This record gives sequence, structure tokens and C-alpha cells, in this order.
Amino acid sequence: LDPGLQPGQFSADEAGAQLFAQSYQSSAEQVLFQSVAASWAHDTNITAENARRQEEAALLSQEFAEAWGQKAKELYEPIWQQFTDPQLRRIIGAVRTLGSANLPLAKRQQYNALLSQMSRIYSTAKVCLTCWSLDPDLTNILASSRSYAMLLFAWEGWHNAAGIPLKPLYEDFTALSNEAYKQDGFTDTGAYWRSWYNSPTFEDDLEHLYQQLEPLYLNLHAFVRRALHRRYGDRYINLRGPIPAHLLGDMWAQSWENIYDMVVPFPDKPNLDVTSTMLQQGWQATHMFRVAEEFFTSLELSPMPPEFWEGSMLEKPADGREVVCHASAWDFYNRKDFRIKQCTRVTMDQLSTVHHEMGHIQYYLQYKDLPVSLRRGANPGFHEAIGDVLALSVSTPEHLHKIGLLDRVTNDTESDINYLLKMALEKIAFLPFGYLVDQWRWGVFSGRTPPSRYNFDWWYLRTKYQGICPPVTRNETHFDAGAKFHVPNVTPYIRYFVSFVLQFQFHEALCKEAGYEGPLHQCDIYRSTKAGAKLRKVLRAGSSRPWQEVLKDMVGLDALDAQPLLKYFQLVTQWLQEQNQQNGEVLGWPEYQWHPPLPDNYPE
Ligand SMILES: *[C@@H]1O[C@H](CO[C@@H]2O[C@@H](C)[C@@H](O)[C@@H](O)[C@@H]2O)[C@@H](O[C@@H]2O[C@H](CO)[C@@H](O[C@@H]3O[C@H](CO)[C@@H](O)[C@H](O)[C@@H]3O)[C@H](O)[C@H]2NC(C)=O)[C@H](O)[C@H]1NC(C)=O
Ligand SMILES: O=C(O)[C@@H]1C[C@@H](C2CCCCC2)CN1C(=O)CP(=O)(O)CCCCc1ccccc1
Ligand SMILES: *[C@@H]1O[C@H](CO)[C@@H](O[C@@H]2O[C@H](CO)[C@@H](O)[C@H](O)[C@H]2NC(C)=O)[C@H](O)[C@H]1NC(C)=O
Ligand SMILES: *[C@@H]1O[C@H](CO[C@@H]2O[C@@H](C)[C@@H](O)[C@@H](O)[C@@H]2O)[C@@H](O)[C@H](O)[C@H]1NC(C)=O
Ligand SMILES: [Ca+2]
Ligand SMILES: [Cl-]
Ligand code: NA
Ligand SMILES: [Zn+2]
Repeated sequence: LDPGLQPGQFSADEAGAQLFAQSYQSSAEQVLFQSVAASWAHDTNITAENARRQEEAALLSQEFAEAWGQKAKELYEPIWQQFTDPQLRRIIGAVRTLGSANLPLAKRQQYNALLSQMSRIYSTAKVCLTCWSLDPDLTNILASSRSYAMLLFAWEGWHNAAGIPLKPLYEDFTALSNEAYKQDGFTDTGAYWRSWYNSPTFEDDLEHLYQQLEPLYLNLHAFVRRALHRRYGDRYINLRGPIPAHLLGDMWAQSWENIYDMVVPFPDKPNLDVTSTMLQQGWQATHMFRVAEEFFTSLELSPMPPEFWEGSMLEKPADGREVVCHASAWDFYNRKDFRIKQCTRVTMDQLSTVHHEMGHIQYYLQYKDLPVSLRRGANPGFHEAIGDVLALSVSTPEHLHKIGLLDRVTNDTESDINYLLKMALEKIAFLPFGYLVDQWRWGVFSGRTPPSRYNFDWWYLRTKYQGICPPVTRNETHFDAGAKFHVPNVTPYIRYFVSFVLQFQFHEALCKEAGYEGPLHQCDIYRSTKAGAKLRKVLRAGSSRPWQEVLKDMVGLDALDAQPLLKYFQLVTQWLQEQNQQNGEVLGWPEYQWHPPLPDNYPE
């Protein structure tokens, strides 16, 4: 570790810890910048040389974390929990968490190499017949093909190409990750991840939220399954079984918005899928980011700095570079450089993703003056919710009209049902998936799910919560969890379930603050500087304060709450229940063992 980056001696008291934290911040920014920059260079240009550079930067970060973490314990272990400065307690708490820096050198290198190789495999995997990438090629097939056999080829091809080679690496990663965090005092890595929510009843709290939400998902599921049965027929759709996992418009069946045309009940109302209008009008990726930015500035939040426009990767490169296309938002920890890396496609759902990413950036801009250790969301679910809250306002027909994407605005109950159904395909359908991904990983980290049951337990959970089934037989040579970005890229997922609940609590509070009085689903907080001020107070707080207190200041409650989401969707919840009763549906999938047959001439 460079001499200028090493911790000196400080007095073993709170005054000394303040100075220690200031000195840490100065050097941490340098070490994080080099690590984030090396990761950027690789993720926008996947090469062996750039991977090498990123692994060397990660090794330096581990040296830094070990030196400062050990110094924090040497000086403050018996006293930091009693410091009067609550933010300093949180800073010291973070610095003394070494994570992978607990590993000896050789295992650090193995750990860093595994992360690099799992990332490369996921983002360079192809499906060949001439080869298709996940983004845009297979994504577009899953979204717009209605050939059962073509969807199956893409779904099976992708899961095989990404998942199979990842399994041996993921086993090794898990063991090293657990070894690292056991030395920070956690039973396993999942316990460390769950500890971020600082709730002794986290898992019970989540389960009670899901019990309130599940009836909405069950009714959406049955209605969509019936719509698919009318198109694909009784051979490929079992009205009492799980839905084949490749038929819902998305590789992971996690968002069902692409099958809106098959379920829309009132099709002579305005067409809420504005993708075709975006294309007709000549929208490009940069337009989508400028439109998102101007929503933020309408709230008197910050515009994107020049460094963002000059440095970001907002489209897939056409120069032959391999890149990580999965959308992400980057803080370089120098208070200057902030970037999005997204292979943006011109579609309505990508407009939502753009807003999601710019919500991340906006958080970074607002808390950039805090100490580096507090530059994060009040909890990770907060960070995932910011952009989604704005996207809820952007998606309303009145707002789409204002930005020229919808010529006619109607305000009637049929239009309400269309709108809420489309939003439910996006928000309700996701809930079981957002919940189940980390249940899978928590079991892997705890040892409940050994490598010999990776796929067995994945599909147990996929069927249990989502009510889907694989369209071809799978076995433990397959590693289908690994075919989802966040698993090989070691990004926790429960934050997205928390986000999908939280964003409706935020929306309700900001709509009230904006003076809006009508139905929650027609609120648009555009140009509400009062709502902007309330959101800004959250963003500027970072992790300086307990999330429960930040939430209470914002929405009036110190806990996650499903009631705002339930209230948003109430009209379509009742409508779907009525439709399913009238149609004689079975809610759920009691024929849980059912899988569809293979097409006759497959893959031929
Ligand atoms: C879409 O339309 C709904 C319903 O509009 C109502 O019913 C129609 C058939 C017409 O008769 C309308 O004239 C009538 O308002 C709108 O929802 C309604 O919004 C108004 C405010 O714009 C709400 O009134 C307020 O209520 C609060 C608390 O009660 C008072 O403090 C205010 O002073 C004000 O009176 C009204 O409650 C609300 N109704 C429902 C059922 O939500 C909706 O705003 C509209 N959408 C858009 C985008 O304009
Ligand atoms: O794709 C998913 O599964 C989820 C749900 C989706 C969301 C889009 C808007 C509407 C609701 C669904 C967004 N997302 C993401 O992973 C996008 P991120 O930036 O969090 C992914 C961040 C990955 C970790 C990272 C962070 C910084 C730099 C490099 C890597
Ligand atoms: C992608 O990364 C590679 C390195 O992995 C870059 O190639 C280097 O480019 C510099 C300047 O052009 C040369 O001096 C080096 O000799 C190159 N190294 C190798 C290994 O080829 C490449 O420029 C990057 N591409 C983009 C578009 O940024
Ligand atoms: C695992 O699965 C591989 C792929 O074939 C699958 O299983 C066979 C039995 C058929 O049902 C086919 O439709 C499926 O896609 C096999 O190549 C492999 O042998 C299977 N077994 C193991 C241990 O890997
Ligand atoms: Ca779409
Ligand atoms: Cl999380
Ligand atoms: Na989608
Ligand atoms: Zn995100």
C-alpha cells in the first residue's frame, strides 16, 4: 500500500476518531476512484488486459481496507459503539468491516479472479445457430416473438450458455465469500447482507408483506395464464398449472409488460405502449436521458453534470467492443465523475430503466459531500426506489401527453383498468421474483442449498412464488440462477422487492406533498418543487441516519408498508378478482408438477 494511503496514529478517543475518519476519507476517495475507474474500463471494454487491471485495483482496495480496518479496531474497538457522534459510529462501523480483505493474499486473488471471470462469462455468453447476444438480440426475441419454439430456443439457449459454465466458479466464490465474512463475525455472507436493514425481524417482516401482496399476484397470474391459453392452446398452457417460463415477455419472467397486447381489456382506449410512437418520432437513447433529467430538474433537483454526458456509455458500442450491457449507475467517489452504463434500446420499458438509473445518479449527486462511508442509500431499497418513483408519474397518460407520446388523454374507468393492468404487469408480476432471488442465495450462503441442489432449489422457489415452470427439462448440470445478471455479478436482490413496496409509499407521500387530491394512480408530481424538497431531504441524508427514521420523516411511518401499493392498485385488484370468478379460474397452480411438452420439431 502506497505510503500516502496508509493510516497513521490517532488518539484512542472520539476526538481522535474524528481525525481518523477525515484521514480515511482522503485516502479512500483515491483508492475507490482507481478501483471504480478500472472497473469502468473493463465493463465498457471487456478484455484480458482490462480484467487484469481491475483485479490489481481490487487487490489494492483490499490492502487499503485491511490497513484502515485493523487500525480502527486497534484504536476504537472498545469505545466506538459509545461515541456521541452517531455518524462517526456509522463510519467506524463500516471501516472495521473488512469483508474480502479478511482473506489471505492467495485467496484474495482467487476471489477477485472469480468475480472477474463470472462477470465476463455472463456478459459475453452468446446463443449460436452467427450468434445472438442477450442484449439486444435475445431480449428482443423474448419481448416480441410469439413463436413458442423460437421463444424456447432463446430461453434454453441463454440459460445453457450463461449458467452451465458459471456453476463451478459460483461454488468456489460462495465458499470464499463465507470465509471472508465469518471473520467479520457473521454466520455467512447472507447474514451480512441482511444486516444492512438493521431489523431483528427482517425475514418475518418481508414474509408478512408478501402475504398481503400475494393475492394480487395470484389474480394477475390467473388472468394472464388464461390470455396465454387463448393464444398457445391447451397443449402448452395448463389452466391449473404453472406458466411456461419463456412466454411472459422477459428472459426471467420478472416483468410481463411485453405481453400487454395479449391482456389489454379495452383496446379502443389510448394505446399505453408508446414504444411505436417513440420510434416513429425518432427518439434516441440520449433523448430518453434528457427527458428523465428534465423531470429531475423540474423538482429543483440537480441536472446531470458535464462529466456525466461526456463519460457515460448510453448505447451499445458499434465498434466491436464487448461490454457489460446490463444497466448500471456509477459513482467514482471523487465528487466529480458520475456515469451510467446502459445498452439503451428505444422502448417504453427502457424509458423506465433510464429513470431508474438516473435516480441512482441523483442520489450520488445529492450525498457527494458526505463522508465516503455514508455515500449510500438509507438502505439499499431506497437507492433502487428513487428513479422508479418518478417513473410512476412519467407513465401516467396525462404526463405522456405532455411529453408528446400520447395524443389522446382519457379519464374513465376503462382507461383506468387498462393503465393499472399495464402497471401491474410491471410492478405486481415482479414481486415474487424480487422476493425469491435472495431466498435462493441465502440458502446457498447458509449451506442449506449445496451445489448438488442449486437448480432443484431455484426451480422450487420459481414455482413456489412465480408459478412458472421451465419449458424444457432441467437438471443439476444446469445453473439457471446464474443466467440472471445479479448472481454472477454478486449484486444483492432483496433491495428490489423492498423498492417495489417502498416506491408506492414514497409516491403517496410526494403526491400528498404536491397537493394532488385524486386517485393515486393518476398523480403526477412533475414540476412540484414541494415534492422535490421532500425527496431532496431523503437523498442528501445518505446513510447518515437510520432508514426507519428517514422513512418516518418522509412518509409518516417508520416501517415498510404494503397499503400504499394496495391502494394504488385497488381498482384493478377488484376487477381481476371479478374477471377470474366470472371465467371460472383456479387461483394458483395446484398441478404443480406440470411441464409443457417439447414442440414436435425441436430444435430442428
Ligand atoms: C380523473 O377524474 C377523477 C374523478 O373526477 C370526478 O368524477 C368525474 C365523473 C367528474 O364528476 C369530476 O368533476 C369529479 O371530480 C379525478 O379525481 C377527483 O379529483 C378531484 C380533484 O381534482 C378530487 O376533489 C378534491 O377532493 C379533496 C378531498 O376530498 C378536496 O380537498 C378538494 O378540494 C377537491 O374537492 C376528487 O376527490 C377526486 N375523486 C376521486 C374519486 O378520486 C381525477 O383527478 C381525474 N384525473 C386527472 C388526472 O385529472
Ligand atoms: O434488471 C433488474 O433486474 C433490476 C430491476 C430493474 C428495474 C428497471 C426500472 C423498472 C423496475 C425494474 C433495474 N434493475 C437492475 O438490475 C439495474 P441496477 O442499476 O439496479 C443494477 C446495478 C448492478 C450493480 C452495479 C452498480 C454500479 C456499477 C456496476 C454494477
Ligand atoms: C479497449 O481496451 C484495450 C486494452 O485492453 C485498448 O487497447 C490499448 O490501446 C492503447 C491505445 O490505443 C494501446 O497503446 C495499447 O497497446 C492497447 N492495448 C492492447 C492490449 O491492445 C483499447 O484501446 C480499448 N478500446 C477502447 C475503444 O477504449
Ligand atoms: C441434463 O440435461 C441435459 C440436457 O437435456 C435435458 O434432459 C434430457 C433428458 C431431455 O429431457 C432434454 O429435453 C433436456 O433439455 C442432458 O444432456 C444431460 O445428460 C442431463 N443430465 C445430466 C446429468 O447433465
Ligand atoms: Ca416493451
Ligand atoms: Cl440489499
Ligand atoms: Na420489459
Ligand atoms: Zn438499481
